[PDB]
Amino acid sequence: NKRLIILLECAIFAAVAMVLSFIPLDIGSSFSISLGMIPMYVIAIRRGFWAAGFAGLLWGLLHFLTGKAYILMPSQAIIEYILAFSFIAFSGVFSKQVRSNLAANQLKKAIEWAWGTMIIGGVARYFWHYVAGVLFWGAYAFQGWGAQLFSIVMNGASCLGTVLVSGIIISILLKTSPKLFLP
Amino acid sequence: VMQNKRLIILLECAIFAAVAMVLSFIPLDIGSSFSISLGMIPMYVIAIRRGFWAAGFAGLLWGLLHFLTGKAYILMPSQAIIEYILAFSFIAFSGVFSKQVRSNLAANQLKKAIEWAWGTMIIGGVARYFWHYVAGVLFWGAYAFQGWGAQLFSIVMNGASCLGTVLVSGIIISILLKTSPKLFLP
Ligand SMILES: Cc1ncc(C[n+]2csc(CCOP(=O)(O)OP(=O)(O)O)c2C)c(N)n1
Ligand SMILES: Cc1ncc(C[n+]2csc(CCOP(=O)(O)OP(=O)(O)O)c2C)c(N)n1
Ligand SMILES: CCCCCCCCO[C@@H]1[C@@H](O)[C@H](O)[C@@H](CO)O[C@H]1O
Ligand SMILES: CCCCCCCCO[C@@H]1[C@@H](O)[C@H](O)[C@@H](CO)O[C@H]1O
Ligand SMILES: CCCCCCCCO[C@@H]1[C@@H](O)[C@H](O)[C@@H](CO)O[C@H]1O
Ligand SMILES: CCCCCCCCO[C@@H]1[C@@H](O)[C@H](O)[C@@H](CO)O[C@H]1O
Ligand SMILES: CCCCCCCCO[C@@H]1[C@@H](O)[C@H](O)[C@@H](CO)O[C@H]1O
Ligand SMILES: CCCCCCCCO[C@@H]1[C@@H](O)[C@H](O)[C@@H](CO)O[C@H]1O
Ligand SMILES: CCCCCCCCO[C@@H]1[C@@H](O)[C@H](O)[C@@H](CO)O[C@H]1O
Ligand SMILES: CCCCCCCCO[C@@H]1[C@@H](O)[C@H](O)[C@@H](CO)O[C@H]1O
Ligand SMILES: CCCCCCCCO[C@@H]1[C@@H](O)[C@H](O)[C@@H](CO)O[C@H]1O
Ligand SMILES: CCCCCCCCO[C@@H]1[C@@H](O)[C@H](O)[C@@H](CO)O[C@H]1O
Repeated sequence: NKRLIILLECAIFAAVAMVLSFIPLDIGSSFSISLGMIPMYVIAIRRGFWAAGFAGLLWGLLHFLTGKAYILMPSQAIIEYILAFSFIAFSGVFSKQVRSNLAANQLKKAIEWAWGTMIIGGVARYFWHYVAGVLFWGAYAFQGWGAQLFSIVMNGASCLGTVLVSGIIISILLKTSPKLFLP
Repeated sequence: VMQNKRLIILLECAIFAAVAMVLSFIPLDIGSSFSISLGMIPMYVIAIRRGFWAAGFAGLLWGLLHFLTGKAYILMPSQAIIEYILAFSFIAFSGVFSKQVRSNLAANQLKKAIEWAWGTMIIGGVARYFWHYVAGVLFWGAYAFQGWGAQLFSIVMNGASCLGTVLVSGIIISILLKTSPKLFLP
C-alpha cells in the first residue's frame, strides 16, 4: 500500500525529471537550466525530505543508464551524479509548512514557504557541483580564470537560473493544481 | 605529487574509506538491527581533517565498497540504495564543525576542540542513521519484536545503534585528539 505508493511516486517523478533532462537549456558545459528540478520540487513538497532524496538519487542514477552523464573521471561522476542529486532531499525541509498553508487556502504563505525550500534544496545540490567544478572542471574555464572562480560563478548562475524558472512554475502549480502537492 | 592538494584530498578520502571498510569486517552486531559501526572512526578523522565535502565523498566511497566486498545486506534494490548510498553520503555532516575543531586543536585548546568534535560527531551520526531509520520503517518491519510496529522498532534500534556508534567512535576520537593532534591537522 502506502510504502509501495510513496516509493513509486519517487520513481515516477524521477523518470519525469530524467525526461525533462533531454530538453537542452545549456550554454557551454558549465551553464545549464535543470528543468528536472520541477518534478523534484513537487515530490519534495508532496512527500517530504527523505522522499526527495530517494527520488533525487534515482534521477541521478538514471543519467548513467540513459547516457546523459558527463564522465571526466570516476570520482567526479560519484560526486556529481550521486552526491549532488542526493542532496535534493533538502528541497523538502519546509514541505509540512507548504502543505499546511496550501490546505488552509493560505496560498501566499504556501508559495513563500515553497521558495524557501526550493532555494535551500537548490543550493544543497549545486554545492556539490561547485565542489566538483573546482576539482575537475578547471580546464573548461574562461581565459585567465581559476578553477574556484570559474566554478562558483558558473554553478552559481546555473543554480540561480534553475531555481528561478522552477520556482515560478511551482508557484503557478500551487495555484492551479493544489491537490498535486496534497496526497 | 604531494604538491597537488586536490589529488591528495581525494586519496585521503579513499584511504579512510578503505580503513572504515576494513573495520566493517569487525562484527559488533546483536542481531540484524543492532550494530556498533567502528568504521565511523576513520570517517570522523577525515571529516575533521578535510571538512564537509570530503566526509561525504569518503563516506559514499565507504558505502559503495559494501557492494564490492559483498558486505551489503540487500533486501530490495530500493533499500540498498537508501542504506548504502544515501545514508553513507550524509556522513558529510560529520564535518559541519571541522574548522572549529582544527582551530582549537592548533591553538592547543584541547578541551574546546573535543567539545566541538563531539558536536560534529553527533550531528554526522544522526545524519546517517536518519536514513537507516527511514529504511527501517519502510523495509525492516518484519524483523521487529512481537507487538512492535515498523516505526517503533526502527526508531529504537537505529537510535541505539547510532548511540552506541557515536559513543564508541567519539571516545576514540577524543583520545586521538590528545595523542595524535597532527592527524587532524594537515
Ligand atoms: C564549473 C563547472 N562546470 C561544469 C560542471 C559539470 N556539471 C554541472 S551541473 C552537472 C549536473 C548535470 O547538469 P545538467 O545538464 O543541468 O543535468 P540535469 O540535472 O538538468 O539533468 C554537471 C555534470 C561542474 N560541476 N562545474
Ligand atoms: C530497524 C532496522 N534494522 C536493520 C537495518 C539495516 N541496517 C542498519 S544500519 C545498516 C548499515 C550497516 O550498518 P553496520 O551493520 O554497522 O555495517 P558497517 O557500518 O560496519 O559497515 C543497515 C543495512 C535498518 N536499516 N533498520
Ligand atoms: C510567480 C511567482 C511569484 C514570486 C513568489 C515569491 C515572492 C515572495 O517572497 C517571500 C518573501 O516575501 C518572504 O519575506 C520570505 C520569507 O522568508 O519568503 C519569500 O518567499
Ligand atoms: C551569470 C554569470 C555570467 C558571467 C560571464 C563571465 C564572462 C567571462 O569573460 C572572460 C573574461 O573575464 C576574461 O578576462 C577574458 C580573457 O580573455 O575572456 C572572457 O571569456
Ligand atoms: C521570482 C523571483 C523572486 C522570488 C524569490 C525570493 C526569495 C526570498 O527572499 C526573502 C526576502 O523576500 C525577504 O525579504 C527576506 C526576509 O527574511 O528573506 C528572503 O528569504
Ligand atoms: C555494551 C555492549 C555493546 C554491544 C556488544 C556487541 C557484541 C558483539 O558480539 C556479537 C555476539 O554477541 C554475537 O553472539 C555474534 C552473533 O550474533 O556476533 C557478534 O558480533
Ligand atoms: C545491548 C544493545 C541493544 C540491543 C537490544 C536488543 C537486541 C536484539 O534485537 C534483535 C534484532 O537485532 C534482530 O534483528 C531481530 C530479528 O528478528 O530480533 C531482535 O531480537
Ligand atoms: C574521553 C571522553 C571525553 C568526553 C568529553 C565530552 C565534552 C562535551 O562537549 C560539550 C559540547 O558538545 C557542547 O556543545 C558544549 C556546550 O556549551 O559543552 C561541552 O561540554
Ligand atoms: C561520552 C561523553 C559524551 C558527551 C557529549 C555531550 C554532547 C552534548 O552537549 C551538551 C550541550 O549540548 C548542552 O548545551 C550543555 C548544557 O548543559 O551540556 C552539554 O553536555
Ligand atoms: C538515529 C536517527 C533518528 C531520526 C528520526 C527522525 C525523527 C522524525 O520522524 C519523522 C517521522 O515521524 C515521519 O513519519 C517521517 C516524515 O513524515 O520521517 C521522520 O522525519
Ligand atoms: C536500548 C535497548 C532496547 C532493547 C529493547 C528490547 C525489547 C524487548 O521486546 C519485548 C519482547 O521480547 C516481548 O516478547 C514482548 C512481549 O509481548 O514485548 C517486548 O517488549
Ligand atoms: C552521544 C550522546 C551522549 C549522551 C548525552 C549527554 C548529555 C548532555 O546533555 C545535557 C545534560 O548533561 C544537562 O544536564 C542538561 C542541561 O540542564 O541537558 C543537556 O544539555
